[PDB]
Amino acid sequence: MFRGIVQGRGVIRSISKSEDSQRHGIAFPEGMFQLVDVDTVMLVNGCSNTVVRILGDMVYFDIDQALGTTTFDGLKEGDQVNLEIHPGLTGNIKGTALVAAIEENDAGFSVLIDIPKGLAENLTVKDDIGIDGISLPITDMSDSIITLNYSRDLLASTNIASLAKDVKVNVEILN
Ligand SMILES: Cc1cc2nc3c(=O)[nH]c(=O)nc-3n(C[C@H](O)[C@H](O)[C@H](O)CO)c2cc1C
Repeated sequence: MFRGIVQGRGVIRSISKSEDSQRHGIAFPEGMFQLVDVDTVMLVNGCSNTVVRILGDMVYFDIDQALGTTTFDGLKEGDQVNLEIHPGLTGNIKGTALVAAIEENDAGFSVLIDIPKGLAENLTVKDDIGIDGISLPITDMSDSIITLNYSRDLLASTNIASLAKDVKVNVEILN
């Protein structure tokens, strides 16, 4: 099982799209490409993907089975991704959700996400949830909008700098 603790972030460098899937070539951060190889199953934005090819710090994943309930087909070259290598999150993304709002501040970012009933209707505060590979506790909830707090230090190792109103994220429902 995964911790939902992002070890570092990669940058999508290449994306070859074909009729069935898309081959994403992700440039990994120093130290992470040495910990994986072909057949390695890891978490990219919290989604279980299998390394299909690797050369230096360029890691490739064929993204297909996940294309329909994930955010991958909407990412482009240059985008940052959260990365986690195995040793809680299973890596099976339930679906996609949008950032309803986001309030930055000294401490960190209070991000509001509108969770559709299609993903889960039985959410309670204090529960954990995975957003793009980051496991966080639901600090607050009102109907379908949940509130999660992001520590500012995350900007150094995660993709969170891309969160804005209406930005789509991978959601994994826990427990
Ligand atoms: C071991 C394992 C490997 C997987 N590899 C891929 C993959 O290479 N490409 C993909 O699109 N989906 C893959 N999936 C499915 C995806 O990670 C995710 O769980 C769901 O597709 C989200 O709807 C994999 C799932 C597991 C359990």
